[PDB]
Amino acid sequence: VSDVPRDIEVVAVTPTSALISWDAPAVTIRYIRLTYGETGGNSPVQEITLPGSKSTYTISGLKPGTDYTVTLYSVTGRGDSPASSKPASINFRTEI
Amino acid sequence: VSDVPRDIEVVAVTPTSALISWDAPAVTIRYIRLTYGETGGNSPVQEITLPGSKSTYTISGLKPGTDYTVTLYSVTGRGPASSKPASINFRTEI
Repeated sequence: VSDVPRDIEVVAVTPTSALISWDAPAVTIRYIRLTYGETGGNSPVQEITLPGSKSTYTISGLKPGTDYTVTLYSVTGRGDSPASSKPASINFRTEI
Repeated sequence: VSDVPRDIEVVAVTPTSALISWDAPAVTIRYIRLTYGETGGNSPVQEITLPGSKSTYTISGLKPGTDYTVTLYSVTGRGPASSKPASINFRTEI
């Protein structure tokens, strides 16, 4: 059960960015769906689809001293409505 | 579920410490059990029990440029019941 990206980690952080990392699950994935936004912020979450082979991503264009939630989904299916894993997320704050 | 600590966060990190934060669950709890250790490792894993009302904790005495895992779970009741754990991984600065 559950083959979401594994060990999501906040590797490093700056006032405007964050290096996030993870290990791909056991099942083959077509791509990683990554979303992020201010924690508890009633504003549109930024989403980014990455090559399933990626194990890192640097989020940029963020506000300093801000709390953000990053969420990853493994997309294993094909089509415009592909099969997806349950969500996996972590929170962090950018430097001031 | 409703007993699990909310939005566990790595607020700030240094070469040997990390400020961890989270929101208290909506339900009444007695303690917060926080365990941390090097991610994937044979190094000892230390556990601390915190008052259920504490919402932050600073882990110190860590090694620079190292991957650590922190798991949190709440304890409710007398003598008790535990929530499923929640965790996050971070790396200390180099």
